[PDB]
This record gives sequence, structure tokens and C-alpha cells, in this order.
Amino acid sequence: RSMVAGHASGEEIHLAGSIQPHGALLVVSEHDHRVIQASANAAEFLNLGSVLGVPLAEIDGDLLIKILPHLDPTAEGMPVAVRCRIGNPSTEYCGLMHRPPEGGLIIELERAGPSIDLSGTLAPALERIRTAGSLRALCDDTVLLFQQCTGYDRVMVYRFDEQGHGLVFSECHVPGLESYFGNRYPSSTVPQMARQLYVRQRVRVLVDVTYQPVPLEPRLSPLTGRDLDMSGCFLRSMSPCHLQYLKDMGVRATLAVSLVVGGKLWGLVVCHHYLPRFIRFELRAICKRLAERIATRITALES
Ligand SMILES: C=CC1=C(C)/C(=C/c2[nH]c(/C=C3N=C(/C=C4\NC(=O)[C@H](C)[C@H]4C=C)C(C)=C\3CCC(=O)O)c(CCC(=O)O)c2C)NC1=O
Ligand SMILES: [Cl-]
Ligand SMILES: [Cl-]
Ligand SMILES: [Cl-]
Ligand SMILES: [Cl-]
Repeated sequence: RSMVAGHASGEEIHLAGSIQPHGALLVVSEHDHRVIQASANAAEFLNLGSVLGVPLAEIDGDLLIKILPHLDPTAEGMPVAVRCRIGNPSTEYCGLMHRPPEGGLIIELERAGPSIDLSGTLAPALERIRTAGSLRALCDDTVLLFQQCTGYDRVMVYRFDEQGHGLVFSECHVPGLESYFGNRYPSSTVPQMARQLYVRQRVRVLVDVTYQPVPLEPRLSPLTGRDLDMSGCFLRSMSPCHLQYLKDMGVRATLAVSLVVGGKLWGLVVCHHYLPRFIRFELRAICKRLAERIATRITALES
């Protein structure tokens, strides 16, 4: 840090090596079911005395009993989310599990909330999507639906053209904010490797733009000797160049949902808040569902 000067002292976004602090991340080796990497906050987040090197079986609570049914790997059910209790004092979490191509089993834990009961909201949302008669109507209904379901201060459909340039194609926002409707932005604002990642990982939640990243410990995977592939991690810390851009805009929190059409990133539903904001698993899942439905309608509309 300060003690190293002289000449030698002078981005792959999926290899962040760190998470956002609203969750905890465990990496488990499946030969022994022991934690081989964890976010540095994990023991305090989960109210455990220790975490790194611990067998899942010995972790206070029921995480192991809750994940066992999903571990047999042929069952091609992952990624999957489980609800469990961990820690002393005990807390309910939702645990999102997936396997990176190498490096073990990742378990990302957020504090659990209640059941969200939006099925009566969702029936008519689905009818508006399925009957929209043009892309203009579809995307205008999309921003309204998402704003209603998520409550973010601004919701946009950010559409990509053939050269990758961004267009704010639809927008809705709370009274008195600035409108970005119809603004165009260069393709460089969403780099190609981000777009590929957003084809894999269809929802991103940035809770607080100002957060301090929480590093994984150890940083390198003990299984691979490389950084952990965090492409599938919903807690992944986001590129600092992006976080600066958001700070420059005065945005505090974001939710983005991919629109994938014919296997390409067609656009994004992009939501901004002016205070920190988190949407829990059950709501993210509904967002994902809506985005699949929208992409189906876009495919039909385009011919
Ligand atoms: C209304 C205006 C608006 C713009 C222009 C905007 C750009 C944008 N950049 C990104 C992502 C990234 N941008 C950049 C890079 C830059 N951006 C710049 O302005 C610089 C020239 C350039 C270096 C700072 C990078 C690396 C990402 C990936 C973020 C990540 O997923 O970690 C996303 C996806 C957000 C998400 O999925 O959470 C969007 C939507 N997001 C917006 O809401
Ligand atoms: Cl393993
Ligand atoms: Cl159309
Ligand atoms: Cl139009
Ligand atoms: Cl404030």
C-alpha cells in the first residue's frame, strides 16, 4: 500500500473476487462438503464463530439437510434456491446454489423475507404482455409493470441496436425526476463482456452504489489456483468504472433484468433508485419470469 513506491508500484468483470455486503458467499468442495472459500463477512453475517474449513454438517442450523436433495449432479436442477436456518442466534436465509465450471459449489445467502404474493398482480401483467400489439406498447407496459412490481424510482427499457448502441426506448419515473427517455448512449457504456455475462446471469441487483467490496478468503480457488468464476453469482461486486458512472448520475441502487431474444441480448430492463434498495429472491424470480414472457412476445413481434 503506502510502503511500496518506485516504478513497479504503477478488467475481467466475472473474476471480481469479492461480493456486495448484503449477503454472504460460501464455496464448498463436494468431496468433503467443507467450506473452502468464503466472503470475508460470512461468519459475522451468518452468526457463526467460524466458517472457513468447516464441514457443512457442523454449521449451526439446517443448511446441509436443506441442500442435500439438490446435490446429486445429474439432477440438472441447479441453479436452485433453498430456504434454511443458519447460525446462533438462528436466522432464516435464502441460499442460491450453482456450480461454476470449476471451483466447487457456490452457495449465496441472503436474509429471507416473507412469501410475496403477487400472483393476482401477475395474471394481468401476463395478459398485457401476451396481447401487446407493438414493441412500443410492449415496452411501455413493461416499464409500468416493473415499476409497480418493484417500486423503483425509475424504470427503463434500454434497447441495443446492431452496433450495440443503447437507446432508452421506454421509461417511467416518479414525478419530478429527470427523464432519460429517448436518450442514446454509446455501445461502450455496456461492454461486450458484460453483455455476454448478462445472457448467463439474467438479473443483477446493486443495493448500494457506495458499498465497500467484501473479498473472498482465500481469493484464489484452492481447487483451481485461479480466480473464482463469479459469472453466476448474484452477490458479485460490480466493475468500479460502472459504479463511478452511477455515482456521477446520483443513482443509489439499481436492478437490471436481461431481455434475451434469439439468444442475443436484445435489451435490458433497467431500474434506478435514489436510496439503497434490495429485492429479495422471490421478487427477482418474478422479474425473471416477466422478462422471459416479454422476450417471447418480442420474438413474435419481430416476425
Ligand atoms: C440511463 C443511463 C444508463 C446508462 C448509460 C447505463 C449503462 C450501463 N452500464 C452497464 C454495465 C457496465 N458498464 C461498464 C463500463 C463502463 N461504463 C462507462 O460508462 C465507462 C465508459 C466504462 C468504464 C467505466 C462495465 C465494466 C459494466 C459491467 C458492470 C458489471 O456487471 O460489473 C449496465 C448494466 C447494469 C446492470 O446490469 O446492473 C448499464 C445499464 N445504465 C444506465 O442506467
Ligand atoms: Cl468440488
Ligand atoms: Cl412492432
Ligand atoms: Cl415508437
Ligand atoms: Cl439519504
